[PDB]
Amino acid sequence: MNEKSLNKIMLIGRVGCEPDIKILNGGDKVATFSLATNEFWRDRTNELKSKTDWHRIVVYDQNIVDLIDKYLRKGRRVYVQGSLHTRKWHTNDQPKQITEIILSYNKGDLIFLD
Amino acid sequence: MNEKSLNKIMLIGRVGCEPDIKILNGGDKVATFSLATNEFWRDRNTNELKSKTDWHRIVVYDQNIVDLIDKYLRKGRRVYVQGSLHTRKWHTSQPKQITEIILSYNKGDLIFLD
Amino acid sequence: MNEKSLNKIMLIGRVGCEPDIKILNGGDKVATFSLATNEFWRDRNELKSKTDWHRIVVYDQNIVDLIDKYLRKGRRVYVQGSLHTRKWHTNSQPKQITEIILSYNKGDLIFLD
Amino acid sequence: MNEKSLNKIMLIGRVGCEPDIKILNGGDKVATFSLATNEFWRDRNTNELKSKTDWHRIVVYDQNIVDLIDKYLRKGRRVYVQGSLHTRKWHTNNSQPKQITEIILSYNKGDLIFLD
DNA sequence: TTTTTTTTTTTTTTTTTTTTTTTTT
DNA sequence: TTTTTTTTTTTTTTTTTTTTTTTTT
Repeated sequence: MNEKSLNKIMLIGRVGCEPDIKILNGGDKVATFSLATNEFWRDRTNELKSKTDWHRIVVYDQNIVDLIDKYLRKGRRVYVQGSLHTRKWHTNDQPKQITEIILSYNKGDLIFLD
Repeated sequence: MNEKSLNKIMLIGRVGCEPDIKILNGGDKVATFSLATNEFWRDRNTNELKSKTDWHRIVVYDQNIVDLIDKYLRKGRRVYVQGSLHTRKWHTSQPKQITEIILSYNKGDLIFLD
Repeated sequence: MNEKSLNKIMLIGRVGCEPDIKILNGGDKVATFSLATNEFWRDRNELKSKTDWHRIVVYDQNIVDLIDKYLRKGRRVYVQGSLHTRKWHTNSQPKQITEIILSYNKGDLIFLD
Repeated sequence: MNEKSLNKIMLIGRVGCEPDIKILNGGDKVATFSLATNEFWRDRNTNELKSKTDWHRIVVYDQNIVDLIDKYLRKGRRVYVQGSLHTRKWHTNNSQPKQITEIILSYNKGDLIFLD
């Protein structure tokens, strides 16, 4: 028991790659894709800077995996909502981190936009 | 690199450290601190209770919120934070990647809780 | 069948009244309370401020259980659900109520002190 | 004079009408439109598939967003909208005050994204 | 959104075995 | 966040009701 917390990330952008669908030992499927969003802003100069961010989306929700399998293609615009989680991993010699947006059973959402 | 996108993360969790307030050239301030959230869930296969605690790096460039943080935010306090999620590359070769929750002017929000 | 949509409201504020718990036919419970949020601004006057009172209706059984046990008038909470409006009829007339609904699986409640 | 609170509502749905743009004293603009969203779910006792459509009144005071709406927003477009949720009383115009509930997009607090 | 690059938090009970290369107006 | 007060939209994925009041740079 830790204290209750909120951890919610909402994104709207474009799919950068063709989603990968893996099957877990047991049948359960997982889907994986990359989503681009952008910002733009003037420097503190008025010169005019831009930034694209690539978010790794990992989907465990079986119904949404299916929808991604059937319909989701590189270049599609989607809304994605989940939780933001970082994991370490080692490779036989410090650990590397990745950060992933996770869509679990009954907690995530995906809406096809375009 | 220009289509309008959405990038919004919202967290409620516990401050892990005394905030660091830095003063930049010309006097704008920037605050950073680490925020812990946790999830708790039942494994898919076994039904065992599981948890995981994530530590989020928060970076505040909003001057009104940096001031509030300077005055009021201590190790151990509970807060709501809202911002945008961005990853930046830094060295040093062997490039390194860090993921940060950024609060800029008029996009982010911080509320003091418990 | 309609097109997929998004309807999500998040609130942090104070509970205005003692939550009401009712039992529906067949044993499901429903909980109901009122939550105050505030806004502050200057009237481009003022020095201006506004309290809004949101009706929260909770159908999620685990959350109703927590509310029954723990939620009291005056408590600060985070509430998240979806915004829905409802007409009803009296007299002789058609009124409208706005409610924030927390369904099975879709809403969340966090006690903040 | 009041504790800090959060009031954030986010919607993706369809514009129901041609937006209405009004110009106020001194030239600030305000735009108004109705946005439809829907839910679909299985009834609890019955398992019967049910649906409900909600029409949200959106009132936009941010001038950059009012501009984009004037230029671009038409009946039938899909949009993302983010604002705060606010109820107010009016009359009536002789008797009995009436509540109306509105999603307000203030300057720098709200957001609007064209979808489809 | 720096010129940076997290070491730590709390307690009104509930989801790999991995490690994104690329997108749009 | 007016001086107002929805009547309509799309198809790519919550009862049987109807809030009276709350808090603190």
